[PDB]
Amino acid sequence: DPVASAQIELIKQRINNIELFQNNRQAADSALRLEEGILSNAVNSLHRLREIQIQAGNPSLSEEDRKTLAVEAQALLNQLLDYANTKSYMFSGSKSLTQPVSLNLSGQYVYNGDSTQRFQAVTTSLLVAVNDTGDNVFMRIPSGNGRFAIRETLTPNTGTASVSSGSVTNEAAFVPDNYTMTFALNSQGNLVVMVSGTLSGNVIPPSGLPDDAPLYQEGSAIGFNGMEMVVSGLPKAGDSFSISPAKNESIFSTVQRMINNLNKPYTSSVEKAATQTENNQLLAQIDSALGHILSVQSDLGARLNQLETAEKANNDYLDISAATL
Repeated sequence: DPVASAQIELIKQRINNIELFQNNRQAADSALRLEEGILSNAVNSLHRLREIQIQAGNPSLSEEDRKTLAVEAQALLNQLLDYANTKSYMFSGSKSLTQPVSLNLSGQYVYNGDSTQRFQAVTTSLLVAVNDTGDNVFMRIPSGNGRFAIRETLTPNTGTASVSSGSVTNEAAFVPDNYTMTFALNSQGNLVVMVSGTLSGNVIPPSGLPDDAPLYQEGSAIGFNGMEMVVSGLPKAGDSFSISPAKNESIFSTVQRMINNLNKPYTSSVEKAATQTENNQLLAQIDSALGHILSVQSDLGARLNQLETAEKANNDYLDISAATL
């Protein structure tokens, strides 16, 4: 059977393609599996940091005991740096010999790599990303709740007010701006809430005028332009907060903020409320980090699943080739 011969040869040639891509398959497999192990170490570090942030938000924790948690925080920051600078550097893209994350003289951590992914050919027609890049994994994560950030203004607050991380509850109505939220005394002497924005002008109330503004209610939801957030405690006329859109920000920066927030004073009721708005932000930012690394793990696991699915196709072709021959 010149057909039988033809088959024999096609099996010869497909079998050789399988052998010729082994080094690569093994190569792609080790690299990915090794990355997973590092990413999972980062998740372990992040979880430990989350537990610190939850602990740090408890009002009945000493100032001294709170400060000492800052030391562990640093240990975990270092862990993350280590993982990010794992070695040829894993998370630096095409700049193999360049240390991806380093600390500049301003005090901010910066990324020295580039954003190029390497793709390994594991079959004639299949290409699989073999690495991730430091900018994507550790550096570009959204601040605040993921959509907007809340920080205390330059004029420091004198009350015990603090804000939750909030959320965008109505996307249709969402409007990005740099909002300022201020509390003021009414004409009748009561505490009222006001909100305005650079681009949007006066939001709550449109009037701008205190007498038109809604009374402050502790633990109540204040909402405007698609957003919604809860102020707690007793603010003082004059106190204010900035609500801004979310910056990209590295896991590292988040932990630095943690270290700084842990070192703030924490015995007086006013002092504690100062830390709280920020406590709520950092919890979000850790969860954003946690979620974010998970998505990189998920995509890494997808890339594995491309490669295992190819190996199955192989093992099935041998089983069928056997059957013929």
